[PDB]
Amino acid sequence: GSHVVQTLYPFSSVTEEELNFEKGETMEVIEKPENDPEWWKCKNARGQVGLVPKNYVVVLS
Repeated sequence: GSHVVQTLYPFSSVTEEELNFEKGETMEVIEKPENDPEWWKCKNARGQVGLVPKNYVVVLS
């Protein structure tokens, strides 16, 4: 149904196409690493969605 993502470590991003928000709960990633680059992006309650480092999270679908 809906592919979703979850976080474990409130780690910060670096790349310019990323987003720096206090991660803690679950988010939904639209960009997958199967067709798109190794980076993914999900929307936060911040109104902005950047590229979140999977190395600092765990997907939850």
